[PDB]
Amino acid sequence: ASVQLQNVTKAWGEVVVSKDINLDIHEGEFVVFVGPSGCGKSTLLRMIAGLETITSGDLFIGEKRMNDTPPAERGVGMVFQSYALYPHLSVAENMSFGLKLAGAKKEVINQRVNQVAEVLQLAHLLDRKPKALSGGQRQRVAIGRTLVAEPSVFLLDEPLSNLDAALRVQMRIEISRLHKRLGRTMIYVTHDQVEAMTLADKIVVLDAGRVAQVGKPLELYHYPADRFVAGFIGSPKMNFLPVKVTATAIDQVQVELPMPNRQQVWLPVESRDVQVGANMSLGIRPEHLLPSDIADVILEGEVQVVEQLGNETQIHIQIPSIRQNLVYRQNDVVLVEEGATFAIGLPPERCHLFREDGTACRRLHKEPGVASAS
Amino acid sequence: ASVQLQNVTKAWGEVVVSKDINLDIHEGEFVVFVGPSGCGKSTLLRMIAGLETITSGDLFIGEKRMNDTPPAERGVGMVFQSYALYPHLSVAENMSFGLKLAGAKKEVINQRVNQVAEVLQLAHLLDRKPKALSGGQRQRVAIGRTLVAEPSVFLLDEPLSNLDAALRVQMRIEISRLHKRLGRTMIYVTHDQVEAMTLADKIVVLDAGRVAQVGKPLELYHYPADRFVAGFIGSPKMNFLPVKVTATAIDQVQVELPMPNRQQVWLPVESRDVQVGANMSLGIRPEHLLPSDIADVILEGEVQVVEQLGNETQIHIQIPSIRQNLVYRQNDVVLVEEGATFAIGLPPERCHLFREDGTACRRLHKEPGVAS
Ligand SMILES: Nc1ncnc2c1ncn2[C@@H]1O[C@H](COP(=O)(O)OP(=O)(O)O)[C@@H](O)[C@H]1O
Ligand SMILES: Nc1ncnc2c1ncn2[C@@H]1O[C@H](COP(=O)(O)OP(=O)(O)O)[C@@H](O)[C@H]1O
Ligand SMILES: [Mg+2]
Ligand SMILES: [Mg+2]
Repeated sequence: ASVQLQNVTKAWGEVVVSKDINLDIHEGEFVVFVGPSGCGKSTLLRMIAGLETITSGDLFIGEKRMNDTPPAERGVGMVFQSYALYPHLSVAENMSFGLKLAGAKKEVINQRVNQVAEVLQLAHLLDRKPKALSGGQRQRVAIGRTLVAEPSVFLLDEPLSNLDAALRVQMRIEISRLHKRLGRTMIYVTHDQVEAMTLADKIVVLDAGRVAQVGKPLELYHYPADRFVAGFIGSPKMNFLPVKVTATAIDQVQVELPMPNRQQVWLPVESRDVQVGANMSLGIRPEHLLPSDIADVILEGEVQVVEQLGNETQIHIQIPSIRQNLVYRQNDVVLVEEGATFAIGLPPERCHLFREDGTACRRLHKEPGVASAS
Repeated sequence: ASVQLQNVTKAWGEVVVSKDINLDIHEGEFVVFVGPSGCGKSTLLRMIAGLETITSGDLFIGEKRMNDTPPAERGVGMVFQSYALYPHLSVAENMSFGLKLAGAKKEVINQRVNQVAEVLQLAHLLDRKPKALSGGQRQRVAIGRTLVAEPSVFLLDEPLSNLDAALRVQMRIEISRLHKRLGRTMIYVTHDQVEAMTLADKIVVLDAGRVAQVGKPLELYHYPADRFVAGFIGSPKMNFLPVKVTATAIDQVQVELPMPNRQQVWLPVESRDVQVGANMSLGIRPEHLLPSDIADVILEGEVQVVEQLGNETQIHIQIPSIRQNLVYRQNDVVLVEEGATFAIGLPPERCHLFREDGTACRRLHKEPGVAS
């Protein structure tokens, strides 16, 4: 139902957990806050819910400033970690609970419970106390509540945390579908980049309380704004090679690889604030390294680890030119033994470049799936 | 240090949490017990550790029957999501909860601790306290303490459960390396098939207390013994199409697709206990469906969902021929909009076939990475 944060800031004493954050969440939008451990995801949700105060800035749900408004009068529903049910209430009861304080026709009440039930996989245990173990089921009960009561805005704090990988996976699809049906605004929080990529219309990456970047999944993936975002989004982390810039041009930067071979390569990157001799970080995703049959900039090394996963093979390589190890991903099964000498290709159009301050030199290579000029 | 379970069974009253389980774990082997929620993973570890009794069958650690043996005299060390150290802190000081309290000399406690230091990536922090945050390394010292214990076998129950996805990922690599250095026996337990695939030399899949199957990751992946294993191993679940067998032969079975087109396809599968007219389940992994440029058995439908993940694209399709939706995985970015009509190819050599009882008709197509 439209949520806006304007220069919102949170301070506990003299520390700042949330620094001047500006976010514009539109109606029906599914937004995900992503970031490491204590980057401040929960604090944000809490400030939006009113379970925490906004030391500065304005919060705006719908069209009204909610800063000073009781949590129950904001039009938000929330679910988190390992939510606790009302022990005396049954699953069905612990599910129609919130939709009840909101006053609702039993027809609706039941309609929703049963719907949400046969989705979160619970219809068979509506009649039963929260001592339905499994915790993974109680958590599902916790979520259903918020789902059955359809708050104008959903605030879910790591809802899938207590589930098995298999369940966690099905739940995502379920939450996605759920979002397609009812088109309400939802702010979701995880520490798992995959959930983000999978659920969001818009992702907001948090780093130590600051907003590192905001944008569509593919935007964050093809064009991370800085090293932090670049190493946070991407199942197996992006590779980073320390390089030295040896030349610049318009819409093009040349750097030399740490290889005692010091091969120089031109990268179709921004070239803005970048001077010759500067030390930078070259970034290349494991999926984007090439088989090697494709010459032009080759890296050869010793296999340290080989992960056969059936659908793909992840190979860890030790490139003589400074340890690092380089992680490579090739599709399907690849037969290589540890200790073997493996080579791969470095594709310029696919590289990222970060200045010492960690900021990125905007990539000029057009990537599919992202609105681009031309 | 070699662990063997022979017809081990556990019963709580009249229920059976562990049913006649037979496992042969070799020296230095890294074994993972995988299964859903309460499939019985913890009970198994506990029986091996001696924190639970074996209602029947024999347990054998090394060469001796441990059934009736106190937990502390079995040569096992057990770790479970609960890393704790000492308030007096200090890496070197820690890692010796046992060594110091029992003399063991002052030259020995140093060699063990120093042998799990740089020999674990922790020598440059041996004299460092957990006051230097280090979260993932503080996991390595907790482990290190268990290690310096020199246990014959190593137990671990969902150790990565309390970590962020990012940490969870690095920890796996760490635990793998750790296993490469010291080559002790380790029995690991998860509910996450990915951790299994990534860590194990041998995986044992548990279903409601029974052992659904034992084998190398690729064995379980290319050749699941039954529908359960087939739908448990594989990031996005394997597709299942209800089919009707229309003909058999030696090392070959023909079935007809539920398509009102009822296209018939021969599958290089076992063909053992399988009669014409029988209803079966055709299994095909999302990664194994083909682009379509490759004709021969094509399925066309309406896109329901499209997941752009940067490294790959997962497309959910509605095939007219009976709902089901079919999940497809193509590498890199694929530009398709929901509602679009997309087609894919069905590769026979890659299909699985399950009898009504859920058992699999052994695939005959040779797959890479699996002996035989
Ligand atoms: N009431 C509080 N008082 C002091 N510090 C707090 C409080 N609540 C959270 N913090 C701190 O702010 C950070 C962010 O916590 P949140 O719990 O916001 O993090 P995340 O959801 O990203 O893990 C943590 O480092 C935490 O110690
Ligand atoms: N002390 C106990 N008393 C009765 N049943 C138990 C006990 N411990 C475990 N169980 C049963 O065994 C099953 C498996 O639990 P474990 O705790 O073995 O499972 P997992 O680690 O796979 O979640 C549960 O479904 C539960 O019913
Ligand atoms: Mg939190
Ligand atoms: Mg357990």
